[PDB]
Amino acid sequence: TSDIQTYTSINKYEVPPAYSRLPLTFDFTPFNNTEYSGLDPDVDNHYTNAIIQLYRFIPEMFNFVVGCLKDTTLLTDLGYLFDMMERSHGKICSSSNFQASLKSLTSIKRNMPQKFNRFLLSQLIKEEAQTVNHNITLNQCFGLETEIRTECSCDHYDTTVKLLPSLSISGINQNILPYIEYAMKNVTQKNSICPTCGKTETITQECTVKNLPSVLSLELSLLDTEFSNIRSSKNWLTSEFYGSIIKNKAVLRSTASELKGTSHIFKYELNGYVAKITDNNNETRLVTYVKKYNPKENCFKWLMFNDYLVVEITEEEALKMTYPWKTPEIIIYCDAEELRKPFF
Ligand SMILES: [Zn+2]
Repeated sequence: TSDIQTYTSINKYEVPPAYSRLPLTFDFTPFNNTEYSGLDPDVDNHYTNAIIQLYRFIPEMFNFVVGCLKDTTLLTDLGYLFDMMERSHGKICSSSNFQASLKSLTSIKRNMPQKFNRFLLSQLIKEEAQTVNHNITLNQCFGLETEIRTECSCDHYDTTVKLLPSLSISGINQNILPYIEYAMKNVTQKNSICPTCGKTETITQECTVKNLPSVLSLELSLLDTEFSNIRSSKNWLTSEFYGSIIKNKAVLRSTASELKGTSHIFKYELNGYVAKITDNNNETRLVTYVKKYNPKENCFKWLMFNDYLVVEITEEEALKMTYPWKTPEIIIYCDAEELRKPFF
């Protein structure tokens, strides 16, 4: 017999109590002894709660969103929500209102967490645009400047530059750094019909991310076979790394000095991630790992959120990818200095 907040087991195949499917939702205090609020799972699309928690713990993000309340829209709803979650004392909060706003805009399936992540960021960034203020903060925080050049025979496929708020990660050909590097610079081929010519042709496209934004939001979009190689790789989920734009390419390394012939080096730290838990029943759910700075003790602590259960955990557990019941879904890296700023 174990307390529900027990978050390890001996055998890697047994889902520990803290990760289990919690009772339907009335006291939740036995599930949470922290000062951080969990979310009521009795809402539509309750898997979005894991992603709401994730963003709630990005300082640049929290602070900007709650700041808007001092100026209707699911930005401001997210504002009210974040604010309730901070000042509530670990008391449960509801994403009810936020869910409503989302709906108005008319089992965890493959890609749905990633799809919701892209939608949410894009939607927040667009609303941020709707203020005649400027009012760029989210755009500049998450914005990946992505250039697509096309080698083609017909001279049409004009180069495009779009600002994307997240980076989609697919397989390469071990740790996470080369995956991110590949997503930020790659050359691919595909069959295509030219919108201008109508010619069908194999085109070659070079996709280049131009900048290293202060928040990198990663959507893992891998095959389950690729996930099996991730679990076998110890230390796949790198906790911190250094990046630089070197010769029009993003280069990412574990240490700063591995970065050569570049004049500006940026440090990133893992802030949090959302993971899918798969039960023995094959029942499925999202949890959230986050890292929060305690500037008095000059250290970070790691928290795991499972709906309304919240438990402080070791960094070892927080970075462990080897559990067959665990799959990373969405990962956030954050400028190391930003990560230490206070939540207002
Ligand atoms: Zn053409």
